[PDB]
Amino acid sequence: DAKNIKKGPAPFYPLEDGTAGEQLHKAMKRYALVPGTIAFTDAHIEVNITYAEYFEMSVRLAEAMKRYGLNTNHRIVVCSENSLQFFMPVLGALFIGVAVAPANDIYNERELLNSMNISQPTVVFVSKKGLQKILNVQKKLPIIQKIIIMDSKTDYQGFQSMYTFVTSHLPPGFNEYDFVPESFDRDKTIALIMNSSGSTGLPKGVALPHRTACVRFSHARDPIFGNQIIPDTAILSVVPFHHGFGMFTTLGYLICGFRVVLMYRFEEELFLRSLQDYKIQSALLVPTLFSFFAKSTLIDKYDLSNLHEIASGGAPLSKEVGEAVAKRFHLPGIRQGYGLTETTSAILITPEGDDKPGAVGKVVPFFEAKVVDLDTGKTLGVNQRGELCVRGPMIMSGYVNNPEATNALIDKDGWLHSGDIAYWDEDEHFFIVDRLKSLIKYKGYQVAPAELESILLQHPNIFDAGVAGLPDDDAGELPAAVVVLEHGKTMTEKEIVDYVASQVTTAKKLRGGVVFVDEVPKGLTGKLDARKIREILIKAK
Repeated sequence: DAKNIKKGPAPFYPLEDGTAGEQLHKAMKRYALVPGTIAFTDAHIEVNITYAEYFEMSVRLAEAMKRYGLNTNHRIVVCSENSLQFFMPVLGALFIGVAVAPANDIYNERELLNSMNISQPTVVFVSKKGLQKILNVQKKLPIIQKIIIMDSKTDYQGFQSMYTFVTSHLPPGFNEYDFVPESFDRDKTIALIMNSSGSTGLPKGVALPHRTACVRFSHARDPIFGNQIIPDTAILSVVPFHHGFGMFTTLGYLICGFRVVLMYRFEEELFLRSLQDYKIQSALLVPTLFSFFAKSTLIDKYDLSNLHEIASGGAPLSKEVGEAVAKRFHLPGIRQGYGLTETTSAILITPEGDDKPGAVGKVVPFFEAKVVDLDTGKTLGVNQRGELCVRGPMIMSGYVNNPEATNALIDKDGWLHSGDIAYWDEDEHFFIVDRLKSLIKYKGYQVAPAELESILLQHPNIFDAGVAGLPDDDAGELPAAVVVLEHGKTMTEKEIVDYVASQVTTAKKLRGGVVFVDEVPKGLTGKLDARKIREILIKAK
């Protein structure tokens, strides 16, 4: 008891049998048979593509890859900005159990190399604007046998398109509607290899088995935790396909037969006009697009009467920004949640209606969550703050070729340890403790760490900084920082302290001093890791 474990309710829609490829194949085939059902719409070029087109090409890419030689022992990379084509090789691979590692058109060569060094792909699908970078990475990773151009019909600079590639390898009388996807073990066959960003150091490869997608397809249909399947539902999605939010909303939308309208370059008017003209029900935004829309004054120009929901997925939002965005859009609130790459998608989610101010949401079906004491690891009770831990069928199988990082994160009982601080209240709402609102407190007077961090990031020789409060006794807290120097530059602690003092009131002085590090510790979300910053400076002095 262990009435202190917060458990998700029963799913509205049971977990269905099959691989992710099989459930996607089955749903999309039914939508393919209704002419004119729109799967994806490109807001920039205004072209629609139907489920019939989308199913037939994905089916053909699956068989073409199968005949080329790929099976559950291979991985592909899809390297492209959001596009009408992005999900064709993705769906094709899932149909035959080939693992997919997404990457973006505009990631630098260094980022692509490390990502694809982890995923080690036999075949790369790339858009025209990513070709040169994939070529340059290929000469450094010779497991890359074949490059296929996504946004072309003819061959392109000697390389095959998806359309000519399919034609080289399909059997003579191939029938898209007789194809059957590979059956295989959903628990161990890897569906996605997602990149991590995440904590400190190099991005890791998060391996996600087909099961996580299949569980997510239950969430997508849920009237409480996902989207109610009404006909002519359209989503305006402005989030990258190659992070969890965009990858797994989209796969779920395809299961549901929805129209997915895409924007890959954000523009204010195009966004608002697309909400209006496409009669969008739900919009997906990256967190800093929420702050953008808190400032927009054009929203009242548009007829947004069909708009029911703006969502941020796994990213928590401050109460201030969310309320402001809800108010600008005349919504009762916004849909928030908390998830990690390592959880596939959001595992805490705002329940429909059941929103509470400042809450991030509630535990999703199939999941349980707890908070634990940061010293004993013992499960805490109501309204007590500890580390958030979660357990469920959407947790990754692990990091690709790094069981050390895996076992350090997931315990012997399957609890993932988030590194983030949370509590739950009496109604089972969760709250994520935001580092930015934890004020440092010096003889009465409080300072936001991000204020000082901003002062420090201003200096030409300071590359990165993390500010937290050093416990003192005399004092309460002394503001103190870990500082990452810019390559080449030399600074002393007294130099940095003198610089801050010359920019802040005397209460906000950096009396705790400075500890030079190589990197500011970050959590799995990418936000600064205050607890570890504090540890570093305690150990130092």
